[PDB]
Amino acid sequence: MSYGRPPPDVEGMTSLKVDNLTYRTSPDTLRRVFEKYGRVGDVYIPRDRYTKESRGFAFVRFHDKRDAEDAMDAMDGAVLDGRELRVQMARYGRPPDSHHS
RNA sequence: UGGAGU
Repeated sequence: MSYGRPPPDVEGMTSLKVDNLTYRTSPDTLRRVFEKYGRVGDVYIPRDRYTKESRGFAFVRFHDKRDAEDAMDAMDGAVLDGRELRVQMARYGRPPDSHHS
C-alpha cells in the first residue's frame, strides 16, 4: 500500500509546508509529529525520485488554517542542534515534470 | 531545496 496519487484540495485550503528534517528523521515521524496539531493532507519527500541523496527535508502539507498556524507557532524554530524545524505557508504548487525529458 | 506521486 502506497500514496500513488493522493488527490488534495490545495485550491481551497491553507496548504501549509514543513521542512528541516534532521539527519535522523523521516516522513512517517513528520506525520505522527505534525498530525497531533490537527490534520495533514500530505506528507511526502521528493527524494530525487531515484537518488535520495538529498532527504534534508520532507514537504508536509496541511489544510486547516488554525492547525497550520498553530503547528508553525508551536514547533518552527524549536531547534537545538542547528536544524530541527522550518514550517510556513506554501506559495508553490505540484511539479508538472522534473524527473523526465 | 519549498513536493520527482501513478
